[PDB]
Amino acid sequence: KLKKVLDKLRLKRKDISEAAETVNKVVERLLRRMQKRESEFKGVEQLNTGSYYEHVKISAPNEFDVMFKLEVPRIELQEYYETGAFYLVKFKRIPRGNPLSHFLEGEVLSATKMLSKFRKIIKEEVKEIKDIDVSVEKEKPGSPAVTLLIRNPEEISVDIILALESKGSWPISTKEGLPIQGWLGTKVRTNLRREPFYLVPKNAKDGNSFQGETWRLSFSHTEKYILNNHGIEKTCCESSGAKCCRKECLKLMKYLLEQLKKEFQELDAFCSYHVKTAIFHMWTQDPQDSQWDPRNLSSCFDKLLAFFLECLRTEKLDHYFIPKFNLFSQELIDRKSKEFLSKKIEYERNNGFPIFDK
Amino acid sequence: MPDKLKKVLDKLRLKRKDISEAAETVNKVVERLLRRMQKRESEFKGVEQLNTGSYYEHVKISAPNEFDVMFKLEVPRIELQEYYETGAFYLVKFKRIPRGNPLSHFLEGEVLSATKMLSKFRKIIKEEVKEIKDIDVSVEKEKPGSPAVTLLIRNPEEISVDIILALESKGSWPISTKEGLPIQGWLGTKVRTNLRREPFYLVPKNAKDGNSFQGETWRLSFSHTEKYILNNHGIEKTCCESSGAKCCRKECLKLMKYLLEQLKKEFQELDAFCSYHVKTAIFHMWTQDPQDSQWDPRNLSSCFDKLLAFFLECLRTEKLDHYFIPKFNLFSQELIDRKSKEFLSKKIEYERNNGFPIFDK
DNA sequence: AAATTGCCGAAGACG
DNA sequence: CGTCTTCGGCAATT
DNA sequence: AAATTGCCGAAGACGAA
DNA sequence: TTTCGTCTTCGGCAATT
Ligand SMILES: [Zn+2]
Ligand SMILES: [Zn+2]
Repeated sequence: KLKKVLDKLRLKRKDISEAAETVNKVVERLLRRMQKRESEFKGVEQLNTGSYYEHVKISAPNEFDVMFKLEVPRIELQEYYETGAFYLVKFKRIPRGNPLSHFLEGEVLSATKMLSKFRKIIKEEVKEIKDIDVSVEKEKPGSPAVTLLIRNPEEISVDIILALESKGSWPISTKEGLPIQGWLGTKVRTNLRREPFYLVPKNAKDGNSFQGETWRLSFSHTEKYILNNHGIEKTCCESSGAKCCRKECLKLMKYLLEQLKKEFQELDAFCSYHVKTAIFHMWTQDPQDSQWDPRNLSSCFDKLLAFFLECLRTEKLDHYFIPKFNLFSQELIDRKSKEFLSKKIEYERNNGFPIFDK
Repeated sequence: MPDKLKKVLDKLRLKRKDISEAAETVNKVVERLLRRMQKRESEFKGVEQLNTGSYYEHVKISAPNEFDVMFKLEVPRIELQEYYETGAFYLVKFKRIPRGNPLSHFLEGEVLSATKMLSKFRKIIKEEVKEIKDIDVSVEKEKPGSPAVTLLIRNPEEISVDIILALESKGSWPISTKEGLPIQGWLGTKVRTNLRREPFYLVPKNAKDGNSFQGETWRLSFSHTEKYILNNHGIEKTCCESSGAKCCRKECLKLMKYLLEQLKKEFQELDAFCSYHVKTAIFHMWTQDPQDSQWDPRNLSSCFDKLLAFFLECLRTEKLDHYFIPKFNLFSQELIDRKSKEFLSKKIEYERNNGFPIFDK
């Protein structure tokens, strides 16, 4: 039953091959143009992130996320006051010249000014691409990305994400996040927290104070690693180990939310990251690979469903990396909307998931 | 018995006071030697340090009185030539220009002389040790088969420090290792692949039995990989971590090392055997029995017994494959006479059959 | 660049 | 069995 | 130095017993 | 049936030229 849904969601190699060929061509051209053109972004490097690169993209390979990350030495973060997720970026005392000086709006780094120049560079190179049908999508509120729309002829979206990279210890709001000690272990946690951290523009258009200078933490790199290294046993899903159903449960939950969001505008405020965050908590709660045996896919999916519903009921879904940041706060999603989603999930759960049959 | 093995482990356990005092002195001497070699105008200026062996693996028993340290020198653009299909032994040649590389005076042909390099390495170390006035330390006379310059420190307690000369190469490992490191069902394929992307090391064979190419033969060293495995030894990521379960893998290795050490002290016919034979055997046993549950501390006696049984079968069949170089038989007739292996079998059998009287000190 | 700095896991020491 | 402590390893940073 | 090279893990494609 | 084994391609990483 769920097995057939998973077969339907599984990507086809031909599609993957055709999509990746084009995406890689465009992205490499844009990355290299950025690295060579005289600008503040000369030093960008690429990190592929998101569902496709985590092997959990469903149905079609038509969405690609790519970070163009820029190391920014000697920064000092100022927490956007209550929120452990949002920050203003200031600079420690400079030796002989900050090359991001043109982007300073006060003492603070302007995400809006940096993004405008970044966007300008991408657009000017995209105009020169004559061998692929690609355009830059008009800027969207709340997005840290320059989005490309490719017609291959099939529609493919590529989010080029501007990120600042900082190699120091992670912000203190993350100190009690990443609770993987009983699952992936303390060596893994310590190693993950020695990798850099990333800030991307919040880019909200709400007109709130500091809107052009507010940055958001991103842990897409850590999430990617975890998805590829997700078992308590080192051999989980490897060629000399046992397959688990962890990723399959995530695919199913994303599909459920995707189908619901398709026909209910009441669910605009919900997104796949809510589901991803929920399953990370579930992987922490149930760390043993044997709790994710393929033979128990049905019960595993139901357990995840129950957990998500309880998050909705209690209006609490802690960010996995920033515990004090509630993705289900009233301020973020109205109490009315969570109740709506609960009802819908409860329906599908109690009626054999009809929405899975399109 | 369970009681005796527990008491033996208690006795073998190092004391923190002893550790602190030994490390303090060792660290001072090694740092001084490393900096001297890096600061001076010598062929060895780029050396970097890697601590290895039992102490740094947390399996040194009884006293913190033996320290191994590699001074590793990167050698870009070399070509290896396997010496007599041994798989463990190599001649080293240089690819090309600029021919203003160091080590040019170490060539005995197009072939890098281990003996010439080791002599200069030893000469530099000896000169600096002569200037050490705050610690009682001397350089031990060269020993056959050693890749190390050995220091003897009196702290006042005797401490030996092996300073090992190693060449570092960052390319893929020699082909003789291709089917070695059989950890795929235990530590896994990502771990194996990542470990085989670390550099490989060559150290002087430094034999003195007069064979051809004696001064130019190098042998592969996997001490860095072994150290990693010892600190990362569980099928579960949480093995022996603060939020995981303690296993008895290292404790079994301690017991077997102690057994061999005690037998070696009273029987000189066991001269051919060494702790590496024990280490190699247990790496195989960890591959054979990969589950952390197969190394539960409550089953210490049975775990030690299975390792003994496995070692005895290696002895009987005269075959103990190098864990990293499968075709290299540590228990071959050429390396260890048949009579010596039969003698050790009888002794281990006797100890096992009698509940380890030799452990009664 | 050398070498100080910060962190935290491993395992001995201590209620 | 828990919690404290010190040594070691790694790399960001000055 | 920027970018080719080489490896091999993850997982899709597919025939077999 | 479900699922090995085999073959395959795409991507991550870094040593190298
Ligand atoms: Zn798995
Ligand atoms: Zn363990």
